Amino acid sequence: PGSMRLIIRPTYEDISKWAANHVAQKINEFSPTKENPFILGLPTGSSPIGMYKNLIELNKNKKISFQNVITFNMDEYIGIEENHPESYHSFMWNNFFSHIDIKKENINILNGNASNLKKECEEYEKKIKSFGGIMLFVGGIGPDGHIAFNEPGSSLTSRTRIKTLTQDTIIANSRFFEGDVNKVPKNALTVGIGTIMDSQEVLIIVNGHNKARALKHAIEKGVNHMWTISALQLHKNAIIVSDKNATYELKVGTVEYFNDIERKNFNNDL
Amino acid sequence: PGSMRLIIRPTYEDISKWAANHVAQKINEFSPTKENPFILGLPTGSSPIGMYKNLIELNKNKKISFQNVITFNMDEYIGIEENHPESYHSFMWNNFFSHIDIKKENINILNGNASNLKKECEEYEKKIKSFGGIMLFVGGIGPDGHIAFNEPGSSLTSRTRIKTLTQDTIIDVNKVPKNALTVGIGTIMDSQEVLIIVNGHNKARALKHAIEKGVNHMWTISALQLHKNAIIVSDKNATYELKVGTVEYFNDIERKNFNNDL
Amino acid sequence: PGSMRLIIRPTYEDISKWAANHVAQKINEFSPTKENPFILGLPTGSSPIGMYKNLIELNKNKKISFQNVITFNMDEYIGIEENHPESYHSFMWNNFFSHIDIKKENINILNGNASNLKKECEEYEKKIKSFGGIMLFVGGIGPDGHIAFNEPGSSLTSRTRIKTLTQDTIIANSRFFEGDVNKVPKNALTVGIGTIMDSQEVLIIVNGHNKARALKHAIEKGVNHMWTISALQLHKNAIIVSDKNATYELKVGTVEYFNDIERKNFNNDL
Amino acid sequence: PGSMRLIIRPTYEDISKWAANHVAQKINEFSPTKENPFILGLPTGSSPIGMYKNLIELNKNKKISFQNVITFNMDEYIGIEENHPESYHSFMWNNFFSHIDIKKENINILNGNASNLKKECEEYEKKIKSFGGIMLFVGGIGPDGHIAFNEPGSSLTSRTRIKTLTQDTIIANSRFFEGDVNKVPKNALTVGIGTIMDSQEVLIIVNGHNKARALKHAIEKGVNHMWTISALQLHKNAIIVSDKNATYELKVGTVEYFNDIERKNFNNDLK
Amino acid sequence: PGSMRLIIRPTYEDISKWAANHVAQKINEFSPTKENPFILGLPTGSSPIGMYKNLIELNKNKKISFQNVITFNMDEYIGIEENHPESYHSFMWNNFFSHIDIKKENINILNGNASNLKKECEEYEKKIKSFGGIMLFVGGIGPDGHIAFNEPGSSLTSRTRIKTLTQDTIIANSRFFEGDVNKVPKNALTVGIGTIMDSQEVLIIVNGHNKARALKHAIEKGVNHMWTISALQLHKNAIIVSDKNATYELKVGTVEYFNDIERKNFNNDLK
Amino acid sequence: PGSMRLIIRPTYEDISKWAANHVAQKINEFSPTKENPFILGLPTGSSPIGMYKNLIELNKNKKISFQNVITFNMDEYIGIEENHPESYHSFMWNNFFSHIDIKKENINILNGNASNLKKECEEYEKKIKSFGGIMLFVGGIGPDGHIAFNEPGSSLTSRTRIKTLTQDTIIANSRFFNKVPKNALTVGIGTIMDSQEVLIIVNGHNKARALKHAIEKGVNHMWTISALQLHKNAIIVSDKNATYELKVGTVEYFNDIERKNFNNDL
Repeated sequence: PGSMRLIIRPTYEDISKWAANHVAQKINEFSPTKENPFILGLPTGSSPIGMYKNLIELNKNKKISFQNVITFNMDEYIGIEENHPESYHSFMWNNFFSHIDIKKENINILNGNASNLKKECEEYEKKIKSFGGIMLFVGGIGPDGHIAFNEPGSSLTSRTRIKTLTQDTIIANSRFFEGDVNKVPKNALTVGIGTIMDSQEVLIIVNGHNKARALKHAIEKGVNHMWTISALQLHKNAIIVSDKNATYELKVGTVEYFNDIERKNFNNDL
Repeated sequence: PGSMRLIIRPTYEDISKWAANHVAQKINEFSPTKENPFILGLPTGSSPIGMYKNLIELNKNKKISFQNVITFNMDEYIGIEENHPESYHSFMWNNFFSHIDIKKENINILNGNASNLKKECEEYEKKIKSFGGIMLFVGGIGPDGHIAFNEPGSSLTSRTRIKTLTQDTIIDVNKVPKNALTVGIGTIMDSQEVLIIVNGHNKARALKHAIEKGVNHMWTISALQLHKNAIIVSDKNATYELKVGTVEYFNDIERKNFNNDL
Repeated sequence: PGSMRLIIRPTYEDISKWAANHVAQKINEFSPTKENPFILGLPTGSSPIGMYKNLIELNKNKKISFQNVITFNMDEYIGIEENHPESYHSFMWNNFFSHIDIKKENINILNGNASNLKKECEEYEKKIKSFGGIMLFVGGIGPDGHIAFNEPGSSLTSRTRIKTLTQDTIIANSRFFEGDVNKVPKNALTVGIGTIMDSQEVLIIVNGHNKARALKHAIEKGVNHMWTISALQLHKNAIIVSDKNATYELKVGTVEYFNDIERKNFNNDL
Repeated sequence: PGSMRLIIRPTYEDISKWAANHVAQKINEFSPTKENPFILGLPTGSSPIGMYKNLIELNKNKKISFQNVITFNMDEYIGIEENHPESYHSFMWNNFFSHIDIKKENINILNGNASNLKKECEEYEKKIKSFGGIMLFVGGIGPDGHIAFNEPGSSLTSRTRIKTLTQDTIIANSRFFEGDVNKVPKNALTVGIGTIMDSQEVLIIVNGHNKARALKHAIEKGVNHMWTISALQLHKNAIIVSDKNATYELKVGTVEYFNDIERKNFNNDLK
Repeated sequence: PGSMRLIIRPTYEDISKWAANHVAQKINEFSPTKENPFILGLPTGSSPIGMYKNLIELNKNKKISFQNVITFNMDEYIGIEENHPESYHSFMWNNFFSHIDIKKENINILNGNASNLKKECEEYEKKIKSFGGIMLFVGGIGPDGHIAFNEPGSSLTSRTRIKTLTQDTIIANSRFFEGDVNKVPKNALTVGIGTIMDSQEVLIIVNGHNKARALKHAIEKGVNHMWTISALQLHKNAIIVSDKNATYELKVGTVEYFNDIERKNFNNDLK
Repeated sequence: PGSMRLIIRPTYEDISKWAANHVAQKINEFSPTKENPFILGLPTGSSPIGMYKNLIELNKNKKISFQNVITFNMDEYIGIEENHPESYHSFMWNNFFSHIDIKKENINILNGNASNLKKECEEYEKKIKSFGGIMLFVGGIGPDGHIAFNEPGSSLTSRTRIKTLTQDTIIANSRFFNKVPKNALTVGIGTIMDSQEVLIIVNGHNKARALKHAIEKGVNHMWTISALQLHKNAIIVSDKNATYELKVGTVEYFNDIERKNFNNDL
């Protein structure tokens, strides 16, 4: 249309469908091959689950193939067995990779057990750039505007790196490790805001009242390292899909403005 | 001076004369030849009308020549007849290019009738570079802080592209063209120097976001905080939402700049 | 830890010590030689005085050597005699360089008496790059958020350049030219914001109630050319060290957030 | 429902009708007599014209009578001829009082031609109190949050007083004096913010994008003398009716919150 | 010390103890009699439970007596049976009144099953006034700054009245009614903001991160009807007791400022 | 004009002169006699010194007489000798009362050595009312918006009362001196706002942020001066430096009110 895009739909399910379709459409138009595959960045968390389910379905109905899609994931804990049910390796396999025609060797996830964690990070960044860069990175946001383990105060140009988890993250993630703060791994490897920003296109899925304040900071306020999602304002091709509830802190006029862009870009004759 | 400059003058006429003189000063100082021409970016709309009248008047009175000035315009509607009175081509010729010693071939305006619109955008960006960049781009802003078709939410580093008009810009209504070609915020930012003319009470809130508030994609003009050499010239009405201290601060810079012994 | 760090200590003496120890720590671990020297950016003003005093003592107790350290300063006045007691050449020699085992040909300060000032600036930028860039730039901020002569409205990507001084700077600096505003040199040469941002690591020292507002704009408010320190939000490796008094306009939760990062860092097992 | 209400509708026509019906309802439920009349405060300006037209039709169609309604207007200019079309006296007669079954002696308007203007104001306040206060005051707001001639900087507790008009108000109101800025009277008599707040109930009509910023400062921002409308936060029984356009600066959540109050209020199983 | 006070302690347990002690100290110093009773206003919700526990202990230990204490509670649901486990009548008996030496006839709770609900509210305000006003009113606040059922948009000078509950109140209280929003009574009677602020003294208990935004809007931001607690800024004798977690949105300087007020208050050579 | 006024003049000396003439103007227009005296409330601190010097000059030039002016001051320290050079009594005497034809018995200052301090505050309130109220109260503000001892967090409707000083006031007033009096008696914001009219003098860059909160921001107990938004008849007089945090449009708005108030034909 000519600007950052905000797509507002009523429910979590509707945004999940819009997103899955959008990912399918980008890959299908690209038409990957063994020689020129599609490079896809993916999130974990509750946010992308509906999208994952919809993509599995489209794949079953042969509306999309992952044979020539190469994936990079955002992050993984340091010092967790790949087979631990709460590892992000397991999250991805059980929620997505097991159910689609993806090639095991096309899957890239940070190795939180590497001997040299600093090199593992540098190598991930090299691998991404060896493929020409991520074509589409899909992500989600936290209530404080974080993406991945890029927590408030993360540099707006940060790269893949070691991350010690702050108290808020250990608390929030503690529910996956039997309510026990002592059982959440202390550290993680994570792509940076800069890494994500290097993508040719960025899609963010946001839902619920608890992300409303953050969506306000992403959209309407100035670029600010306390709300690292605000970095997206600098990206050339970014899209945020939000449910109605995550818009409660936006101004009426902002919603109308982005609603009209979608209507006008529908009837544009191009 | 080594910082942004905000030039405040009592009226629309004062800022028109000031901006005309600045363009005229920049071009004379550089002394353009057929071999080394001056590369100038230009706006449309009502804001620069005054400037254009003054520039015409200085061209009659032999204070400047446009013989070796290459110009680039920001935009054009897609599908409109080039010679349609409402086209950007027509705006430029009728209000400026018809009254000055400019050469037809040194004029660059986007062709919204190109067979491939994307390539037209690509070539336009390639053309600017083939001259080694705009030297001075002059612009205006909307009350929502937009610069031409780079509207709120435009990427604070976008390039020349097809832009679909928002219903607000559309308002007959079904006669207006649905799409435009436009340079990007990044295209403008590439310029060696950027001058923005702002006038009137309705631009005051935009000016405040441009100057005092943080870099924000809802106010396109705020991308200028990141440019190395930006000047804003504003009349008094457009300053009504600035702090007294901001005004005194930028006024002092002007006096100290005037008296720096350089 | 993988974010901006804010180190808060009770007094100006504590941060002075903290900063000296940090500088010493980075030089000692790099272990510079004649072929591989450490590149150090430095500030003037009263901010770093305590740090300089501590670095001097550490040098006397042989806990650090400046023999293979190359320094670049932020600024100098245009048209002041090098040996004038108020020049920044004199500031640096008298408060610091006179007192450490630094080699004189390793010291770089902008020459405000150079025939072609625009070229002096270009050359200073070229000299920094000839060494491969500044490895640690230490800076201080003004009550209005300025660093060095990058005053409000300095471009957030500014380079080394001629700068005309504003009244507030002339008035403030007039104390050192016997309270006469007219004895203050009118222009200076200064490194830009981008120049400081090019450094691998930036450390900012902040003290006192009259910097509280500026620290707030630096840490909590969006990137903004009126508060040029806010540009550090975009830096990959920035640390701010502050006394308690300069934190008064931050939120309680902000201080606790950055205090927790520090404690986690210490307890991450890395 | 025991809170402020904000009633949002698509257009100026919708809110005008809604406001007319609300007024009709309060009057009909009160059921006034000569001994016990209904006391109604009214504004001028363009905001209430729709409401006035609707109130005339309701009157013609026997759904409301004004026989026992006593009115007090907000303001009148000083030194304008009572019978000149540009006066608030004439505005009220031409747009409203001429077309309804009101009794002439029950109409109250500030006398901008009184010998002692200060005493005129004091008498106005006493006359309001003499009837037991205003039961419903209808007002509008300006783009800067002003009500009547209570311009930004007016005391949040102001009473009826002499008011010297600012250039901004003269420019705006010149639309009512053939665009001639020098035809606008320099001074006005006006009820105060306090006077308005003494009303049992207040109804405010707001429309258009150019009032959006004012509505935000009325609803979402703190009590502030630069936005005199914000004073209603202190009123016991305030209603604002707004078209959609005037809501553009409110948070989505604010609209959703007041919409839900209307929904809950109607479905609350009470009388 | 002549200003609002903000007492910051580490935990909920500390503030509960501080609040209980402060109530006992006020009642003991007044030293009430049958002829001259202490008039005490009280909240429900989880906030005051700590305080209630402490007061019961103090009472058993004869460190405070409720024999000549008249109480008024904030609110009660409409159309709930007094015996219902989740009524406020029961909350108060079960968590407080059953365990102390209070006289049953000295206990005043709004009657949500009254035939004329308006008269009930009116009679509640009259009764408060018949005793010369509330001497100390204790309250808490919600995450949106509400107090009692004085939800956002409630008038800053509101009195006792029927309140239709909004979506977020219904959702938050659904946890006490089988997690089913359709079981939560739709309406309540509630004292107003004006009713609370009529008290000689107001003591507010705040705890937890989820109250941090509201406390900031209470302490630092302008008087604003969307954060009804901010009205305390106009009260002459207001105290807030907060745990450390509820202070996360306040400025470092605000916390230091009120902490210093407490040290200087303690060390002032007056009592 | 029927709104608050903001009078802006270039310098401290200009606003002191403006404030002095405004006080002489209100007094002279009232034309006080012993039977109907003029009731005046007054400030201390550095702010009004200029105004006090100008009113002394006006008094010697026979342009005003204080014979039938009853004054009330805002505060006084608890447990200081009135004769102490740093007491509020001594400040007023030495900076104003000694130099003008005021009657000694027409002068009111809180007695910080009263045996019952609370009764002293109540009695001060009663005395103000006994005269039928203050007709004009002159005040100043601090950088944090405080009005004398009515400091951040004071009730926007506070009355005369005992006030315990903060560390900042004990520190800032240790130059004028641990031997600082820890408490003071002070009139309240509510007390000041009972006046028929209030004039506030604001000077210097360090009060610019306070002036912004007074005028453009909502009523807020952290900025005591904002309470004036509720007063029926408030005037602020300010030099240019203290307007630095106001919007251009606010300055031009109030300047136009000052122009229209001159040219109104009333």
